[PDB]
Amino acid sequence: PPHGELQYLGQIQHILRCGVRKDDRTGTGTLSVFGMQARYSLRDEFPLLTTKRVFWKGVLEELLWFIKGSTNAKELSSDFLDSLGFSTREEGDLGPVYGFQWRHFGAEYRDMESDYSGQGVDQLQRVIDTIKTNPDDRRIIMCAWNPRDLPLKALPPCHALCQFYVVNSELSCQLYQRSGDMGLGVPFNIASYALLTYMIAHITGLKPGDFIHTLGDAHIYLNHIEPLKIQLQREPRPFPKLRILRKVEKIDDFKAEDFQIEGYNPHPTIKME
Amino acid sequence: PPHGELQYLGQIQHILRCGVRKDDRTGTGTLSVFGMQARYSLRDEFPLLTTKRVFWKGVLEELLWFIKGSTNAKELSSDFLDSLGFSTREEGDLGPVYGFQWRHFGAEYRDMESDYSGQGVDQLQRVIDTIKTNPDDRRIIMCAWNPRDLPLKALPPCHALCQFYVVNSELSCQLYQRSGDMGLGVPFNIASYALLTYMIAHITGLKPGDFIHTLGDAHIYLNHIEPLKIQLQREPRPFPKLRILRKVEKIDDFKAEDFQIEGYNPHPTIKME
Repeated sequence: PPHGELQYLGQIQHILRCGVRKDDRTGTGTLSVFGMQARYSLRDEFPLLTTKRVFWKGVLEELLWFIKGSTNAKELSSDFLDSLGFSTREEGDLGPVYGFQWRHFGAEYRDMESDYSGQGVDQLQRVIDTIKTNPDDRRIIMCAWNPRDLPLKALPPCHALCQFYVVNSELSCQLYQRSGDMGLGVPFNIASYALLTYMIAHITGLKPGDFIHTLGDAHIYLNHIEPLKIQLQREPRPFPKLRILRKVEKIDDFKAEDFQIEGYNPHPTIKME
Repeated sequence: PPHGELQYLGQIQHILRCGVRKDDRTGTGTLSVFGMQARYSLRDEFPLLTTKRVFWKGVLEELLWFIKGSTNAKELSSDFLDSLGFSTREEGDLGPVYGFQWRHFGAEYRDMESDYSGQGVDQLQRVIDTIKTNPDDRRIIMCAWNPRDLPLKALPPCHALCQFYVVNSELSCQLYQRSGDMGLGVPFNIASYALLTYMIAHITGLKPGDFIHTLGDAHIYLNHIEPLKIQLQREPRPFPKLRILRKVEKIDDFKAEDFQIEGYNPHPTIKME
């Protein structure tokens, strides 16, 4: 069949030709198209894009930090409007944001060192438990918020929702994001949610199926246009494979050493602002 | 261009050929495909499907009842697991469900006659106010839940989310539904959300743009297969137009008499179980 990366490349070309000028939050310019979708097979391959080298180590590390439900920024290695707090900012305490919503949804916060077991909804364990109790369920949904929106009394809408789906012993995932930065964020997020799907499939005894990526405001930042035009002239190479190196029981038991990318052979890194 | 209804027809054909057998909640069989998307222009036309006659009066009446935030079933004209309550069931009091979430999101309920002004989040007025204060916003999102899931302490996931989008004086809408009954529900919901978009555009001084319809579990009930095969042999006729008959100021001021479908020329009704 056609290489899955051709979808990404085709969407890039479509925004370049048919996108309309639209400003983002900071009043920076984009070309924008509303509503897009692409399907990447996860069967016997892994959609780490090859037309530029994607920062796989960052993908994997950040996903593990999310799964941990961590609110300590230092734990990551070592859009600055997310502001609040004096000495708390200093410590690297980010407040009740990111994976704190995946694992402790709606739990009253204390500090990043506080022990939140059993506080709030564990959206991720909920999804895994449902896959096990009722694989046919059409409600296998987890949501994630932008920290910026998180007054949260406000009933703020999600930034992204992942719906999982099970048929014939295969697990599929659809990510809906309200906006997608096509040049920087989108290649990263394809790897990240395809990884999440691989991890969930592993622990629930299923095979990965498809990753479907859906966007609302799919945009290209104006200064990404020239690099993206160049990237478009490159020919995708066969996707690599992802290997899980031992049998893992619980989602919290994965560590970066359990994962191996094989046959990854990308074009060179492109630096985008 | 190709008639927009060809997308619907093409999705129907794809589920017939490539859908996999999957059971729904009641253990009734479907053919199912996970992840689909279609774009219907709302510019100078209205996507009331023509390959069977769609119940336009029902579409319009139900949408108005939702916009009213009504929990009185009698107010509609005159999946029975949504159960709870003795004399409350009798009165036609449905509890805090449907448009009660659009207009009074998270408000503690009393009874269907109770006066809830200013209680809970008004998701619909929120969306309209944002279109007016910041048309560029990527957070113009309203959500809707299946009444069945609404313990609601449970932080249950939405059944559907609508994201709105504004560029060049045009309002677009993307509906993401976690599951879509392609034979019965989907033609109805295309009309319903395209109508909602028309109404919102009218009051915010914008022109309708696109309606994008995205699904998670897109399915065909087994007993809809023969009628759908027949419907597929029919040639779409040009979409009709929708006319708003007077200038309307507030979303709550629309009534069924303000709307007129023109040039609607469908194939005959198909009865589907």
